[PDB]
Amino acid sequence: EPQVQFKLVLVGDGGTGKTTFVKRHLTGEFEKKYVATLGVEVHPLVFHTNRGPIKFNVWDTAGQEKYGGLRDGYYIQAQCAIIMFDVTSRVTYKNVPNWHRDLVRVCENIPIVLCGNKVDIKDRKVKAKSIVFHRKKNLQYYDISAKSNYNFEKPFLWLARKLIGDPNLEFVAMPALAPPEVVMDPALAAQYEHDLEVAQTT
Ligand SMILES: Nc1nc2c(ncn2[C@@H]2O[C@H](COP(=O)(O)OP(=O)(O)O)[C@@H](O)[C@H]2O)c(=O)[nH]1
Ligand SMILES: [Mg+2]
Repeated sequence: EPQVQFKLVLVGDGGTGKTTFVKRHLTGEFEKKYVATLGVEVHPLVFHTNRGPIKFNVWDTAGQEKYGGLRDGYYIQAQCAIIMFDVTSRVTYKNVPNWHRDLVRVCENIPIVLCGNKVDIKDRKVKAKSIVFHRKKNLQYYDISAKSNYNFEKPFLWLARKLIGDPNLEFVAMPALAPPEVVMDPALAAQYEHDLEVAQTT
C-alpha cells in the first residue's frame, strides 16, 4: 500500500504570516526538508479522515518573495494551493490577482483557497465585502488567525473534499498544534461570522 500525497504551494507577499501558519502543525515542522536551490522548506502535514490518512506536502518559501517573484520550479506539478494576505495591510490584498495569475499560468485548473490572516488584531482594514470579487473568480475564502489557531483546519478540509470528490469527508481527530500565543476575542469572532453571512447571502 502506497501513500495518498498532494503537493500544495503556499504563496503570498512577505510579512503576511505564511511561515507562522505552516509551523502550527508541530510534526510537519519537526520532519521538514530544506531544499536550497528551490528556495523552499517542505512540510509533511498529515491529516486523519473517516476514509483514512492523507498527506499534504506544504511548500513554504525561504523569503525570496520580498525581493522578487518565484520561479516556475516552485509551481510545477502542484495539485492544490493557498494564497495568503494580511487583513491590516491593503497592499498585501491588492497583490492577490498577480499571485492567482502565476498559479493559473503554470498549473491551470487546480482547487485554490484564499486566506485572510491576522484577524485577532482589533483595527482591521480589509473586510468581508472586499472578498466578493475573488469568490466570483472561483476562489474559496476563510478568515484565519495563525497565532491563536482560529480556523486552522478549514482550508485543509475544503481542499481534501474537492480532491477526493466527497462532500461528506470528515477529520476524525485533530493534529497536535502549537499552543496559542494570543487569545482570539469571542466578540470579534461572532461579528466577523455575521459579516461573511451578510456579504454572501444578501
Ligand atoms: N498577531 C499576529 N501576528 C501575526 C500573525 N501571523 C503573522 N504575524 C506576524 O507577522 C510577521 C511575519 O510573519 P512570518 O511568519 O515571517 O510571515 P511570512 O514572511 O509571510 O512568512 C511576524 O512578526 C509575525 O509574528 C497572526 O496570526 N497574528
Ligand atoms: Mg516566510
